[PDB]
Amino acid sequence: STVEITDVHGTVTVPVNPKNVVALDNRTFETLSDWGIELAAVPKPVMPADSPYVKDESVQDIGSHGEPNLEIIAAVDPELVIVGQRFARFYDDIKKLVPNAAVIDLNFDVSTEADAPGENLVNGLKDSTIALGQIFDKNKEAEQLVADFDQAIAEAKSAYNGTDTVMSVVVSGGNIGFSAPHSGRVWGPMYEIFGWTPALKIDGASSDHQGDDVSVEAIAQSNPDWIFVLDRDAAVSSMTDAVPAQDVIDKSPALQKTTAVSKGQIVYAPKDTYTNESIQTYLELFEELAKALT
Ligand SMILES: O=C(N[C@@H](CO)C(=O)O)c1cccc(O)c1O
Ligand SMILES: O=C(N[C@@H](CO)C(=O)O)c1cccc(O)c1O
Ligand SMILES: [Cl-]
Ligand SMILES: [Cl-]
Ligand SMILES: [Fe+3]
Repeated sequence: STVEITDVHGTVTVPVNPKNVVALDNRTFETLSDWGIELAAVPKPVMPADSPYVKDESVQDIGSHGEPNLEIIAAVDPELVIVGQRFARFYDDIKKLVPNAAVIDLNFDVSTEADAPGENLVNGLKDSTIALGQIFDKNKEAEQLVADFDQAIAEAKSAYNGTDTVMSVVVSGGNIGFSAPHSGRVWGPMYEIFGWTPALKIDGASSDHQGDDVSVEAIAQSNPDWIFVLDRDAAVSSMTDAVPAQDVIDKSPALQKTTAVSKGQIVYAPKDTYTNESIQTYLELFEELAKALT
């Protein structure tokens, strides 16, 4: 049997329980692994080191997103390619390489070009989960994930008091970058989901994966009630000299006098978030936000 899968580009016929799947979407690897889906190839350098697919010698390695070996996709001859986040720019190239595969694009827009990044994130993760449940005959598991996600969102919304200000940062290489409202990496769309009041707004905000450049003193002058921290380098397997984000924040002099540090109102996203921006990661993050903000 087959199913008609609608993505941002159109609708494509996908075999149910397809063969020789290539998966390229950081947001859905953990779902596929939890469901026991066999994969033919994945881009191992962009994935969490602990992923079972990374550790499996029988899963071929497409390589990094900067320098991929897309020819392996043709050699695998897949029935399905799952494109997402870091491989979105290769969607047209992949369709040309494997014109007989169903190629689905599960990248949704959380960039500065999105007018609704919060809804794109929430509906995008739900849509990706539902589509994969249809393709892999995991509809009950997909429904449960979506229901758990909706409930986690509701609890984290209820926990936020509506007045505390929020500073969101990406720590990389010892630097504290700004994750701007709306478009900031990981945290940006969450401002829209939860209605967080920003501690700081800057000109020229972007989606820079390292955050936008801001001085520590500018962050400190905004005196946030909360600092929410993405540890970029902790998630990346090839970054072996990494300084944990907790150490960077704890020893940043200008931040010490902020209300956030003074009250211990700092939340760190899970270690693998940067390479695993998935429902499963956000169930953990939203549970921790709900506990902290209450
Ligand atoms: O090496 C990475 N990026 C380099 C190119 O932007 C860098 O110099 O940081 C890198 C690795 C895994 C995953 C990433 O999103 C990533 O940006
Ligand atoms: O395309 C990506 N990175 C390249 C362009 O900025 C790069 O040069 O690393 C890319 C896409 C989504 C998410 C990322 O962290 C990422 O590094
Ligand atoms: Cl089709
Ligand atoms: Cl901003
Ligand atoms: Fe990146």
